[PDB]
Amino acid sequence: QPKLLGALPSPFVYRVIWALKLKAIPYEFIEEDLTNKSPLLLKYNPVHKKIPVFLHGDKPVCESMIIVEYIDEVWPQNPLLPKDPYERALARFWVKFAEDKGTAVWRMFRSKGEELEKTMKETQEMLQTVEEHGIGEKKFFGGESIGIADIAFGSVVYWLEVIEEAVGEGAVFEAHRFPRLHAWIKDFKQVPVIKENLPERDWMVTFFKNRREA
Amino acid sequence: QPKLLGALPSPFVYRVIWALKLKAIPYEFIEEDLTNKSPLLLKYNPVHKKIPVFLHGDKPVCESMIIVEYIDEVWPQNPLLPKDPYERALARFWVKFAEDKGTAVWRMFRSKGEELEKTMKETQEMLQTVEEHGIGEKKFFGGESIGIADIAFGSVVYWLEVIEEAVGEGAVFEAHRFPRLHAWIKDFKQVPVIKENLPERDWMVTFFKNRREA
Ligand SMILES: N[C@@H](CCC(=O)N[C@@H](CS)C(=O)NCC(=O)O)C(=O)O
Ligand SMILES: N[C@@H](CCC(=O)N[C@@H](CS)C(=O)NCC(=O)O)C(=O)O
Repeated sequence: QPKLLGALPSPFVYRVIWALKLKAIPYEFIEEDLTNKSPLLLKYNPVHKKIPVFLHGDKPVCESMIIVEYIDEVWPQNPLLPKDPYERALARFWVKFAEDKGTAVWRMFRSKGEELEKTMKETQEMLQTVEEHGIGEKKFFGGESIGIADIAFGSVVYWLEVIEEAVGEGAVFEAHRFPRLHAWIKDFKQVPVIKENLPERDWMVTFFKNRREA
Repeated sequence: QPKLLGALPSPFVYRVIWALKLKAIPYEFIEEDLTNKSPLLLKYNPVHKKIPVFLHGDKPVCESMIIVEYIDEVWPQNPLLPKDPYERALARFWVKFAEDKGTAVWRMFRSKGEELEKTMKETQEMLQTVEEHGIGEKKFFGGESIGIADIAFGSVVYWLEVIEEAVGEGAVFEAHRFPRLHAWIKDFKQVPVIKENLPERDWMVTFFKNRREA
């Protein structure tokens, strides 16, 4: 049975959890303490020593969207990728976008003064971009159903909502400024399997709140 | 006939050129001046407004390794990806690695003091990592033949060799310190189609040299 090494609040782990849950693939979750990384983690992710690590058979697969693509080839049911190659490239483009531009959300969490200033601005340009170019008339990035880009961005934007509250004056992701994006994240959290596997906002705010004060 | 928008010295364009050449796919190269970006570029890459842009039919495909994956699905001859899904994830892992860690090479080019200091150190840890974990006993990342990770890293490391000379005291990518990597880049440049489509080092050194002084 496949193994997922990770830890609860990680956006990168929930990407993998969602893909596993969406495909109703059975797995064992291996709780990892990063201040005390198990020998398993150090053996199977020697390059980055990060989680998630996905252990299928004895082979390890490491970066989270890499794992989602792996999971998707090996377990084709409930496709996270379109069949057309242009649509597939489009889906990958927005995953890549989420990974690169989404780093602003995570710098935000640790930023303070003018540094916090800039990442909030950068976070805002990311959203403006997606809001105008990213999500078409279709309900999800993936069409009528959740795709890899929904996974990738869904973790960026939901964690952003929470990181915002944890920082305080976060006038960043405002629903009336970015209505199409808020409609999309609202629908994404509304999907039964995402709904069932979605960390409760309040708990996370406090968690990242008490984490930021330190 | 497919269109490739780009400009000569760009590592990201040569990724696409190599994939096109390796598959003997015919295309038109559209020279782009980035200080004066054509309306075509602004229309088909509104999100980043960067090159390369690959125009197949009327559809644009934008980030360079995204384009290589597109080219590879649409033109399956001379496969750049393995058939096994684990090997495929492995190949993607090292592409992703090249893209993330390779940014050190490109910060180097613009760095000066302690800033240059750090990126040279970071560049060195990237190489140490690949040198020990990246390339197995097999000749290429892709096995007996060039794969996507060879493409991705091949552009990082060759441009690094050149950027090194352009900066001066670059004691970074030393052949005796990283012999397995030097064997690999040596073999990569030795491949007939890469050899034929490889910017001449001397010209590029000067180009990046005169570019750095400014
Ligand atoms: N898989 C993620 C990276 C995941 C990641 O960065 N995880 C952190 C915590 S969420 C970690 O495991 N270790 C952080 C460290 O030790 O530097 C990706 O797509 O790049
Ligand atoms: N496709 C590349 C990015 C290519 C890129 O950054 N190109 C630069 C020059 S090599 C550009 O077109 N524009 C730079 C700018 O205008 O900011 C990728 O894989 O991210």
